[PDB]
Amino acid sequence: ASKRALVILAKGAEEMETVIPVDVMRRAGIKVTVAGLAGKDPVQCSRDVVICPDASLEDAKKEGPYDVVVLPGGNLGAQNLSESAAVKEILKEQENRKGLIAAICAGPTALLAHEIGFGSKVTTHPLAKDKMMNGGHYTYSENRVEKDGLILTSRGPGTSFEFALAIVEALNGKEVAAQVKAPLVLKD
Amino acid sequence: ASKRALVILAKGAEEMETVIPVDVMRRAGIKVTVAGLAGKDPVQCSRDVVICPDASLEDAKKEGPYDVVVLPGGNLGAQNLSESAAVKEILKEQENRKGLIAAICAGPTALLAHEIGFGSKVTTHPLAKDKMMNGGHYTYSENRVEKDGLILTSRGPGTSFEFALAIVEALNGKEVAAQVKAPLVLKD
Repeated sequence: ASKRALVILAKGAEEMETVIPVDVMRRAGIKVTVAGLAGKDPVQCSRDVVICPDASLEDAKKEGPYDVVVLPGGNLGAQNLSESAAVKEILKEQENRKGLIAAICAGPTALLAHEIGFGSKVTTHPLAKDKMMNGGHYTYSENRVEKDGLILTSRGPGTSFEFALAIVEALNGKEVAAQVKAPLVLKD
Repeated sequence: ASKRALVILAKGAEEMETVIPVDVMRRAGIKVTVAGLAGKDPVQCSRDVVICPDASLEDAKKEGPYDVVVLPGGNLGAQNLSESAAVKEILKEQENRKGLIAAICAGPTALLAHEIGFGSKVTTHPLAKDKMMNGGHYTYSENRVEKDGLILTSRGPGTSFEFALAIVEALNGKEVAAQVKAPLVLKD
């Protein structure tokens, strides 16, 4: 009866955008797998924080399905996600089964690369707008968190808490999100 | 001409409270050392995120001095900090040379254990108030970030960004803090 989340962690990911959702989601009782794109080895994030993944993406792929697939940002991390065929397969499968896909900051640009969710309203970091909108395949929003159908996006490191709580609310409901939020000492 | 920060990372630390200041401080151009209390080996944080430190605390101690010493929270992490004699020595030395000491959430309780900064105004997580105030050695504040002399404290994971930016402002000035803040997409 336990919901499952997959967080895909590539070299150059924004480490704040990785840790905050993982932590919050685990506070909500979600089983999170931090899966390394290139293998089980430690991953050097954008600001040189080094994180050990829980599993390789190859192994984690075999223990699906997941109720949410989470794509952190960071410019080089998103580029590594956008180039990976394994990511493409994971995302395409998640879309077909109508599971949730969540991406923050530069992360949403991997959706474009992999032709995921065309027609949806999305947001990105302001600096990633032009790239996400190449071709006019999505509609852009400036909301800090945006959710259209099964596609949940958010704008940057400073929206990381709102993004994570939106995942909790989608998976476990508003009451659980409100319970996990109170001890965090968020402003609004 | 480069400012230096020491972040002390113990088993059970709040990983969000660790990564957010490290990342922000490095965006501000500060040289940060993430030093592991028990050695160079990877550290299992409170929500099972595993971080590789930059150095052991023993090695990092020898490459001082630091313009700020940073104590993350998490209940078990703060307890490990409060029990460590190496922490006591580092903190006592930082106080004597009038350098900045920054602690968030449960972290401030290590100050009490090590008899650091008595008489100062401090804040903690609400759940750590009674412990911090045993003896009446400090004055309590409910401000989200509190700074009294060389002691900077903050309340919880959701104040992590304000706490980090206050460190930047103290070390590098208000203009640098404002420049690092804008790309983060914080609300206020």
